[PDB]
Amino acid sequence: MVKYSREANNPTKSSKAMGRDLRVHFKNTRETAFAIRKLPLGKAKRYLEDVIAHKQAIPFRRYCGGVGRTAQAKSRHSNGQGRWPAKSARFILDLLKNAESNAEVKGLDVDTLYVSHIQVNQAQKQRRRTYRAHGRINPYMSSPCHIELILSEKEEPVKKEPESQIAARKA
RNA sequence: AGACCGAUAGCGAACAAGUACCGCGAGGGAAAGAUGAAAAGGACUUUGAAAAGAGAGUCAAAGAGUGCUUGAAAUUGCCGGGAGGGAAGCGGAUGGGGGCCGGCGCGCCCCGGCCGUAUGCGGAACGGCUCUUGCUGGUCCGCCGCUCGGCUCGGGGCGU
RNA sequence: UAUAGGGGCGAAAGACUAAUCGAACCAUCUAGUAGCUGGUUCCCUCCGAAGUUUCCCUCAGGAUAGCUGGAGCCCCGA
RNA sequence: GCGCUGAAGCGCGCGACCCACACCCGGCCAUCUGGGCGCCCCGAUGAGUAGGAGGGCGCGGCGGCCAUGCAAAACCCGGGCGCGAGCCCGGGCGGAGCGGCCGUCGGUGCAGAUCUUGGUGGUAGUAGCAAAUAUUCAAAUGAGAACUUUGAAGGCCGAAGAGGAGAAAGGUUCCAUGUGAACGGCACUUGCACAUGGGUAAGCCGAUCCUAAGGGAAGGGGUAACCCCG
RNA sequence: AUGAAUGAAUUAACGAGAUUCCCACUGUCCCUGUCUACUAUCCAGCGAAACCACAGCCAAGGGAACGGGCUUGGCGGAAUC
RNA sequence: UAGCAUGCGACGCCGCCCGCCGCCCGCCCCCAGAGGCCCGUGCCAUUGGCGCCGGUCCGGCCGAAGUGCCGCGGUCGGCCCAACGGGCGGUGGAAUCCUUUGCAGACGAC
Repeated sequence: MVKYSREANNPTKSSKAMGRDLRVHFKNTRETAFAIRKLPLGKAKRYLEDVIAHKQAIPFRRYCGGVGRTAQAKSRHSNGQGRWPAKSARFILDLLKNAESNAEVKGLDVDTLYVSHIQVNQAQKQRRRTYRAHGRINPYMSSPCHIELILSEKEEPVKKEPESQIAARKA
């Protein structure tokens, strides 16, 4: 959550974080959401720390065009495209760090949960242009991007407690 | 002043406008309005690479929070419904299922309740007509007397 | 630092006169003018075309009938 | 098309079937026949570009009549009517204006015009950021360091593919300190980005004085005059 | 359809002028190879335009006589580099 | 040479499976030049005394897979759910990555 996109949940159960108008590749930064995506805080961090490291790639389900492929897909099995876009990843890390912290302040459990909701939208595009040969003028602009992160005290443990009707086992 | 225009319109110009900007120069020349009743214009605390974020506070309203009334379209994300990795297309039409949703009395009898006209009183719009004028014919109300009855909202039974 | 627009300058190519030259650029006349191309925005009804003929510096147009259609007025025709 | 062959070919006869919006039949819309009480009914014909002729819908401001409004207009979603142009309602939003009838006005209706303007998607996380081979190892500082700064190592520049002094031109770009939204086609702690301060000192350098193609001031005269020769 | 200052002929020197021959030489060629460099490719970062009424299989046929799409036939597991 | 996406076989088979069954919830809907239950209550449907078919134990023939059938001795049964499934429940027995490389190689793959 912030002054809002799809929040939907409860304040007690969840924590909220947002990035605003970051200038990063929009297409790389969405995907970064798709892959994580239902997941813990600490594992996400480990996954992203891995991403920069080039340990784990972030699935490029949309976005094709010549991406570098199939080094591994890992989770997504195989699947050809993948890169490890470090800058968008670093920005998701500060977002997870905001969210984690907010969760902590709230008194949210160290155990507490997974990423209920992440979206990514193209905030705007910053304007800009560079001059070209033959007297012609071509825009080079940057895309601002907003990312919303919803942390929720239902998801990690909702999925343990109505894991019910045959269920629990690990436990 | 106005059957003018109302922010792509009206002047080029509602504002910092012949401004910003272009051309050696003559000359050319935009885009540019609106928080709120009141600044009450976001303390205090946590966090953070930065901004920002979280939580809270003000107000009828903050998706009223600063190019801040409303907030379409074109578009993006997430998500919901329909569908799906073996069968062919002007993307509709036509038929069918699924998905979604708004809408929802009569006849008779007994009890309770209320009132009554005809005639005498007492007040009054009317009428056919005549049309100077006049004659017969209204209706309801106010409310007592004298006979002699009905209605309506509900309840209970029966038959339709 | 001269020479300025049918003028200049040219060892003359129609070369060159601020990215513009078989006549610079600017602003104006000016909303030129186009028998040519394009476009011209709400519903319905009754009837429903012409692509032919003469004239015309006339044939990518005009013109005048021919073909149409409405609105009124009247009561034959194969 | 598969594709048949004493036929699913061909011909001569034949029987039954199929098949349109045609034709019939049922119910209904215009015009016309007309009829009958502002309204009802009988039957016929009835595609349509250019297009004539006629009835109607919607816009905006005006007047007379007639309302609506503390929850109006607008928007979004659906419900109802109307062939229909279009009318109407319900929910949410919005948070102040809005209609209807008649009679008028008219910057009065778009999908289009290599239409204008604005916004926005795909193109795409794609092209470019490639020829002097130029940095590398330690370290400083910093929230952050491949590109800021120190040292070492290694090169490159040579009439200046990167030395010194200057003309024009720029126009404060210089120095210092502090930053980092934008720039630098990337990072940035850096900078010729941003902000604030500060610096240029002439008797003996140059301007300045002179005069050179010429700009010419000065008759007279063309030219209204601008303007031009002398 | 040559021809004399619309110049004729002729001609040494000169020429990034037009044509031809020889020697020298050689990868132009027989006939291609290996190799360097920078690209390419992949990674982080930065990040564009043209263009876009249109879904987007082939063989035939048809049609304003040059079909990605009608018509009949035949094929196609998507997506991605 | 290519070729299981002709919608194939075989071999080898494994943080909890699955072999055999109680109880319930969805989809299609015979062989064959003619043939295919003895005494009862009860409108029904339920429900009770008591030769020919249907799962079965154990095995063979087309079968060479998928796939089926048919018999010597007996047992649970008669005169809903086959081909699929979807569970509440009882009893019972691996690979990608990684790291270093290549016979391989633009990435991925091998």
